[PDB]
Amino acid sequence: GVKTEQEDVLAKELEDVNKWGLHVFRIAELSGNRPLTVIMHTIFQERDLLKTFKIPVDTLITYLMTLEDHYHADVAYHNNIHAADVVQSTHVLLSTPALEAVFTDLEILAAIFASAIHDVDHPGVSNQFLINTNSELALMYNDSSVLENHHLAVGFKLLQEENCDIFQNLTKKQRQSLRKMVIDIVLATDMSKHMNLLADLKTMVETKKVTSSGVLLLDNYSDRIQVLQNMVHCADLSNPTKPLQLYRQWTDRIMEEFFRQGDRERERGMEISPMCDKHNASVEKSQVGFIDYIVHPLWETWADLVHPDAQDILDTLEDNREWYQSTNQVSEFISNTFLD
Ligand SMILES: COc1ccc(Cc2ccc(NC(N)=O)cc2)c(F)c1-c1cccc([N+](=O)[O-])c1
Ligand SMILES: [Mg+2]
Ligand SMILES: [Zn+2]
Repeated sequence: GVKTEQEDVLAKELEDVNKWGLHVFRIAELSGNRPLTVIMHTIFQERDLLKTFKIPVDTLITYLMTLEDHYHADVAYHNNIHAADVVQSTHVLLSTPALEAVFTDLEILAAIFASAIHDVDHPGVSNQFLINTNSELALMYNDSSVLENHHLAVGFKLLQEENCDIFQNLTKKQRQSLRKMVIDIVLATDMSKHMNLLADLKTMVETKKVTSSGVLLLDNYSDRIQVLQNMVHCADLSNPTKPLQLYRQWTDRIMEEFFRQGDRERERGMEISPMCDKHNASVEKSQVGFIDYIVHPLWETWADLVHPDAQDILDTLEDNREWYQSTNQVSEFISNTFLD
């Protein structure tokens, strides 16, 4: 029962698991490309989720590895590292002072689990791409939140593989509640629901009410689920709020994925999607537009909801924005992607 040097170096990096700016990419390298499994495992022990839900450890490790295995190793952005990142970011948002003792363990389990399965089996192309190209996934889900429905379905389906049912001991009451919450969360990661998600969050802020000493007050399922929906969505759009070296790597990875889709559209003789033309693109103008028009409005509203816990995160966002600034198709990307 004595760790290797590599297991120890990994163990020391995982001491940053509660910190914004976790070196997530190095955890990927140190675990043998198992960032989702070790981060999920660490977070479950930390939060004591194995004892509360009577999840066998062997079953939990088998599920996490199976789930991770269905993330595509050949996709540059929407892979197990992005999965691990969203999970860990959500875990840090969950721990914020203003939300101390607000959420139940089941709710916590839903948010974390949902973050884990939220992009599983992503082919690295968009919903609209899948729809126009007439893919099976599009036909399967009647052109509605195609990828997002597929992520949920695969995530839940993998519970049935050998020794993978990590919810085998929950009651039906818990399982139905977990399921509905997990579905509501993952479906709300459809980017085209962003303005509707932002509108609700704004309303929640304008009318916000607080309990004894600082803590937020959520009185009904709707308000409770809307915060969790926005929490994971914030985690999904968190790259620009991280330290720059991390942010820069995600930008590289997303653009490679985007150009690869553009390459496939051009091959086919299709109209190339906004920001997917490698010969005609400004990464730098895009990201400034990304922050000004989508990322900053979201995270400012989140910062207002949980004031003042997110100021450092929001400072980092503003700093990174100024860095990129000092370096039409952007408009079209934002309209097509974040509007319904
Ligand atoms: C660091 O850069 C990003 C990080 C995450 C997302 C969220 C996202 C992910 C996948 C899709 N997938 C689709 N549509 O297929 C859509 C949105 C982004 F969008 C960008 C990004 C990239 C280029 C231009 C713009 N911009 O102009 O705002 C934003
Ligand atoms: Mg998604
Ligand atoms: Zn995602």
